[PDB]
Amino acid sequence: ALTKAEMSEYLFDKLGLSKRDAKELVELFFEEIRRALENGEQVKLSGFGNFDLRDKNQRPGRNPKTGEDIPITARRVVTFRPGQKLKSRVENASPK
DNA sequence: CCGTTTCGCTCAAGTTAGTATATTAAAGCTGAACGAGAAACGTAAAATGATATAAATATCAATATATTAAATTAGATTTTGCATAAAAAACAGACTACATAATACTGTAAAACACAACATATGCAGTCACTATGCCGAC
Repeated sequence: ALTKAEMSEYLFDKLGLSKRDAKELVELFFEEIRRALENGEQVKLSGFGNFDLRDKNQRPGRNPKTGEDIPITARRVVTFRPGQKLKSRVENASPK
């Protein structure tokens, strides 16, 4: 699974950047995104998708195991709407 | 109310009162002509907002249980900063050998011009005409 380690190694042998700046950019990359989502700002990444923020209202829930109905408290979760460009590059994919 | 004469003013020509600099040396000011990189603009193309509805898929609480990416070490090793020193090649420090200019000295033709008797065209020496109104005389 693609992770920080692999991403840093990529920019290393690709852009020719030191492992220091590379490992730092990968962190600041996702960091800046979270700082925009926590503030309430939308993240529109062209050719990749969008990170929306929808405020859900308290709706009825329960205990999947037993079956005790427990109301799910309202909260602001983050969503991800994959663009049409990325989708087309994942349509004929194959789990590996 | 008006006119006439004195007085406040400025122009014009004498009679006095006051202060004193030139080159070096090195800048400093400012009108005008000279020479690139980065971002705001803009038309055009690509991705996305627009739009809605029954059916399909994701939304998620509360907890047991197998799975796994990956920071956290912890020991292994290429990688990296830094000289040390000798084999090997560069290159002044010598020197005779060799071909080459500045110079030493003899050998010979000829440039460059005074000196002197003639030869004679040409400029200078001496006099009259060419070319056209003065001066003098009348109108």
